[PDB]
Amino acid sequence: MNIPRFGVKTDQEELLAQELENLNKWGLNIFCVSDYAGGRSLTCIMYMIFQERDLLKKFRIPVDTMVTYMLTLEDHYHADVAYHNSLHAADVLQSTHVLLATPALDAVFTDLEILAALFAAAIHDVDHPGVSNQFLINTNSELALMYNDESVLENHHLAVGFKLLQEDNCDIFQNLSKRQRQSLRKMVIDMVLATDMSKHMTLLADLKTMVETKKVTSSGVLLLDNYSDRIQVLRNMVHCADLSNPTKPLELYRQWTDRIMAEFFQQGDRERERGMEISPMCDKHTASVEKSQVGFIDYIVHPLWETWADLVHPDAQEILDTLEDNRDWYYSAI
Ligand SMILES: O=C(O)c1ccc(-c2cc3cccnc3c(-c3cccc([N+](=O)[O-])c3)n2)cc1
Ligand SMILES: [Mg+2]
Ligand SMILES: [Zn+2]
Repeated sequence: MNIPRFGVKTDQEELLAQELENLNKWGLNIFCVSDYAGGRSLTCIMYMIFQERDLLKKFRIPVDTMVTYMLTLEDHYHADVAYHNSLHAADVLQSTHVLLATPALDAVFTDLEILAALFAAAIHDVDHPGVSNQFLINTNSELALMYNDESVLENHHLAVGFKLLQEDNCDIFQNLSKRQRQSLRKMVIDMVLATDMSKHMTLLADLKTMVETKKVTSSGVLLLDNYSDRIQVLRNMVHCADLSNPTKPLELYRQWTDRIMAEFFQQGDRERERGMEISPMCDKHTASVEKSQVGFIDYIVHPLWETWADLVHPDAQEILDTLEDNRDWYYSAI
């Protein structure tokens, strides 16, 4: 097969090249990347991030195998879902790619731990049906039964992400050793399960505790001596990336917000149709986009990021400021 310059076919290679100069920046505009990448934002951004970090050479990942898996992974995100489609995956991946390069964590993680984190981010919402875990539980769906109503979607994302490695020429980990494959899998399972919003409060509580006894070197670089601390940082890193929409430039944040509300509202219309209790913020007849974001930032997003900023101080001060600015805008927009 053919491997394009930026991993995917494009009729606007120059505009795409232009946007990709921001690959390692929080400011990257994934929406434009998607437009130029013909909708293959995940395959493109992932291809570029792996080249950027020299991961193909580092783990002896055949390039055609990488692109085949990525195309397959992206193909398994639902285009008919407003928010949880491949664009969200590409964004969380790209965001994680940036957070991994934070000064406070320089030289902290191995290439394998880095590989695991990016893979986790890329597959964290694959095959998402566009409805919450509770909806699946309330409808007695096959998935909820399969996973005992516990982290239903998250368990499914993991099962799919790993299963797709078995389609023709899709095993990107074929050349890793057995111990590396098992370590990677353990870390990935840990990170994706941590994206289940019902674990948010506990996660944040444990993160604050960790920040309390935070260890640093002379340069100000975090000191993570044991696996426990490294994976805890990685769990929270992916979680933050998953909830980074409010920390991005207002122009992008607003687009992300319209997508999530559209997905929520459709779940609500369906719950109404089936005579089900309408989930929080899913009733378009009463829910407010602006009101919801202010609350979301006030009680979920700002507390999380404020703690993250604390952990890698002062690396995320700018991100925090933007979040507060966006909070101000939505509040005044009410
Ligand atoms: O169960 C899940 O897997 C899940 C649930 C909610 C969100 C989510 C994403 C947002 C992205 C951008 C702005 N808002 C998002 C919100 C959200 C929007 C308004 C209010 C709240 N909230 O928690 O109050 C949350 N929720 C993602 C995943
Ligand atoms: Mg999810
Ligand atoms: Zn997500």
